Amino acid sequence: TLVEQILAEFQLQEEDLKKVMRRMQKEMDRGLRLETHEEASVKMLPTYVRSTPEGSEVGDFLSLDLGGTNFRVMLVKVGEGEEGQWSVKTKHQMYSIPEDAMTGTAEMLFDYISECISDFLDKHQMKHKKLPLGFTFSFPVRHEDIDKGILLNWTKGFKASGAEGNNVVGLLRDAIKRRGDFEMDVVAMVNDTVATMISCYYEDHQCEVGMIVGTGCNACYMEEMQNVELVEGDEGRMCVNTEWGAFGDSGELDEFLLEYDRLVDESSANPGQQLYEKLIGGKYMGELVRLVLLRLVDENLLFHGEASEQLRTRGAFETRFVSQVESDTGDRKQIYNILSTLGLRPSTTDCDIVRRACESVSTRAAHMCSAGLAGVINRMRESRSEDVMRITVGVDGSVYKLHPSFKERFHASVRRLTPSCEITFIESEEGSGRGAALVSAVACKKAC
Ligand SMILES: Cc1csc(NC(=O)c2nc(Sc3nncn3C)ccc2Sc2ccc(F)cc2)n1
Ligand SMILES: OC[C@H]1O[C@H](O)[C@H](O)[C@@H](O)[C@@H]1O
Ligand code: NA
Repeated sequence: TLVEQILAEFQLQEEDLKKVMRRMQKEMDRGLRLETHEEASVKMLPTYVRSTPEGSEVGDFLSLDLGGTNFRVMLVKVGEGEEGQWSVKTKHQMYSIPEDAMTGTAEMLFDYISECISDFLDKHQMKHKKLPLGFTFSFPVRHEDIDKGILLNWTKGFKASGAEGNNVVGLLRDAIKRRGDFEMDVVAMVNDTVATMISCYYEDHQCEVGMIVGTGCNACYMEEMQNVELVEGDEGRMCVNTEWGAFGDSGELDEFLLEYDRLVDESSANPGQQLYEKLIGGKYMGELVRLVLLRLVDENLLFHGEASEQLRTRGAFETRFVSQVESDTGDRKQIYNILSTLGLRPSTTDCDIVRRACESVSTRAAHMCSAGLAGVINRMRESRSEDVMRITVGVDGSVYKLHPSFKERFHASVRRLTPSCEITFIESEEGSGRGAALVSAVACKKAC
């Protein structure tokens, strides 16, 4: 109970979720209107991907995915299916980004990318060949069009200098021609939320929302063009990138924030930014548990009040440990091994307490996230006039997919928040690469 009292600070009651949900909805309305879009914590970024596309090129596309710790390059075949296009990933390669490539400059970093792009084409006897390129770029962009937008700021710990405020598709077309080697048509830059959503479209036309819960956390959804005030027009729909990670940056979550959150935030690459994402994202989840653990050792409640050197270092409680702790079957061997690897020697009760600390943090992430998506879905409910709104959500990300109970918890809570909606969840297969291509495919019918 001294332990359980510390942990019970993580609880959220239903009315707390409803409050977060309504505030999210308010913020979303603000980012859409011209008079408030600029100060809005929830950016609601038009993406220029639009409804009833009809008219796709077929064949082969190059997909890049940048936003993970590791950059990826892959080849995707789009072709012709019934009432839409099929797609399949055929070749792939993943590339690490070195400490020096990151902390450098954007043009530096975008060379490293073009390098990897050459590297990849060499290995597949394709360097001669010229294909449309799908770019999945998982960071907030203000788009002018489907193939043009400026990065607003880096998130999830990225930090290349001289990239913020510049045209990303610009930065890439540049560096692909400090190469001469190869030439791609850069037909479409998308967010990873948008890509996952599109990657599920062929199998389910009701998929109108894309969610990521991985390193970072965010969603996009199909919005009515009359509500998209930042894009001229009233006919049809356009996907909006909510960028809901930055919910709380105007102080909307201040009553919920705990000490561990103010610490994670204060020592992050982006102090004061991405507050909501910091409650949920796998970049921050293990760190939260760490701090909760260090709190517990300080009150002398855990490890006899003695912490290891690993435990006292940032980043050392990896999010994947949280998830592995919660897969422990009851014998404590997974917990013991993780803690032992961290230079600790837990007792039976130290183990049980580490488990509970993990559950506390990841259950609050599930619930917080559930209110976000209930916000998006109930907002869209207003513009639908069926008895039950049947909607499909495409989802990706290792927190959602692999944490043993995250998705169950998430599902039940979202359902509780969204009466008269019947929500179907699809886990995306090669969301990023196959969705970037599918959209490239469609934007080709115009820019080719
Ligand atoms: C201006 C512009 C450039 S690309 C673009 N739109 C797309 O590429 C696109 N958009 C949607 S919007 C939507 N409507 N209801 C729900 N969803 C999500 C849906 C699909 C696609 S591609 C596709 C098409 C068919 C298929 F089987 C698989 C992928 N507009
Ligand atoms: O990768 C998931 C998300 O992480 C961060 O929130 C980014 O700002 C966003 O653009 C992306 O969708
Ligand atoms: Na509009």
